[PDB]
Amino acid sequence: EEQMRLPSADVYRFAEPDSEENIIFEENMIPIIKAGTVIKLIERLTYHMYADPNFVRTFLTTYRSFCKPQELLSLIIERFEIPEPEPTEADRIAIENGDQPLSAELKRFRKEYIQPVQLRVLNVCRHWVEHHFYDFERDAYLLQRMEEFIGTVRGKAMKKWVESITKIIQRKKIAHNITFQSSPPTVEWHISRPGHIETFDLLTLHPIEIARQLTLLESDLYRAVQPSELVGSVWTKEDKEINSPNLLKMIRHTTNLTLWFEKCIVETENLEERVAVVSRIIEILQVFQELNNFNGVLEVVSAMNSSPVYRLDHTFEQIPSRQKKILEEAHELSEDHYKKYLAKLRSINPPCVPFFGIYLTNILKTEEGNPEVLKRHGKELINFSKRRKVAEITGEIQQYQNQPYCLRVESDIKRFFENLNPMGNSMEKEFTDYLFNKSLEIEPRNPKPLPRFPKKYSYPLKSPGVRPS
Ligand SMILES: COc1cc2nc(C)nc(N[C@H](C)c3cc(N)cc(C(F)(F)F)c3)c2cc1O[C@H]1CCOC1
Repeated sequence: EEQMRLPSADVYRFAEPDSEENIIFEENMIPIIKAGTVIKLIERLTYHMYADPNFVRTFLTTYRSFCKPQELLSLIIERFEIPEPEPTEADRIAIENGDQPLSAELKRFRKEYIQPVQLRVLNVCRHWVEHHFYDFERDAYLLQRMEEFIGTVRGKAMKKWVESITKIIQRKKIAHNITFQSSPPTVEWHISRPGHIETFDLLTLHPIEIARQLTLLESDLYRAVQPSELVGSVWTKEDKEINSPNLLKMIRHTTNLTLWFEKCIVETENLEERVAVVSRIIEILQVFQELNNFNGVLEVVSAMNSSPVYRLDHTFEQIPSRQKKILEEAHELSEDHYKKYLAKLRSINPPCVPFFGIYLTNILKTEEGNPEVLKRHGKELINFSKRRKVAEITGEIQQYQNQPYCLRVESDIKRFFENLNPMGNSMEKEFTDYLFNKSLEIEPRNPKPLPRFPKKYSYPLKSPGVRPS
């Protein structure tokens, strides 16, 4: 007798029937949700007929783009507190008479509807604290509410779920063990002597160590980005937003490093010195490549491709062809929508730092022109399919967040790279305009004579090379 009698929607909001006004499924693609109201999404999230692990994962990764953590907690609590449908007139008559009605439909509602749903709400809670504990770290009150809620749950079966959720919450509160599979190589130094932080610069630190420390820094920044940080947040990447601290830190780093390489190049007006700077940056790229740090490789490429750097024909004329080949092949990684890059990424062995920029590009492509909502019969439905497509892209990022580099952190170098601010107080566009004008100054366009500039560095320009000592 499949369909059951449910409480009315005036006492239980999840009891409203499915219609085109509140839920749409995909066809020619378990029914896959294309769109729906938040109420309908939450109902299907904790659906009585079957388990939906894929929808639970996707919803919990993407829900902040259409619903607040606090609102979500209210809705699942609401979903949990199921009223019983009022007795039928026939059942109520048996009660008048002092009799006990069979209550077949009531027993069945408890069994096939109340228990599967309450259980699925608890599974959602468990998945929530395990994979998205950061929601609770950012909002202490959210965690108070969750703890208070699970503490009111009664029943033996259910109490195993409450125990699991409690266990997780404790493990997450307690929680950085670092495991070297092999013995890390000796830290490399060049002109700047260890601890002499005031002299730290592009040419004074060892090319090898710059590349190792930037790889460690970028590996940590990449590993700290949660999938959910990339959902409904792509056009405000640079803004300090509560759902995206690690996304912001990663992008800031990439921007600062790329603009720093550029600055180091165009602010070195002496040709011989500028050639040494460019050559050193290609050396850092070589070491990035041997470290499988594709994020670093592509940061060097973006810098070498920027309008201020790309036009420096006299600088690049003095670069060894072996170095030019390296940079030329590094550019080819990005051609045909990163075709060669994806081939290398998928063929190399870990520790690696995947190029992060590509995920932002693809998420932007997926979200561009993709409606936030669908409108049916004047009502609004959340476009869940848009959220699902972003989640498929973010799922890829996770697979390369599990191997530590066998490399020793150098605290002073690390701090130097963490504190890079090439822009000063300038905005990016204006700074790049300034860099472009500096490019014109150091290498005037054809009619104009090539001026010769004073040296700004008094230390050897010769590189120690990319081979360990
Ligand atoms: C059709 O566009 C492009 C084709 C390119 N093809 C290749 C083989 N490499 C490129 N760049 C590498 C990173 C490079 C840069 C510099 N500065 C010097 C070298 C070299 F080693 F050769 F000297 C190599 C290219 C950049 C392109 O376009 C960019 C610049 C304008 O806007 C977008």
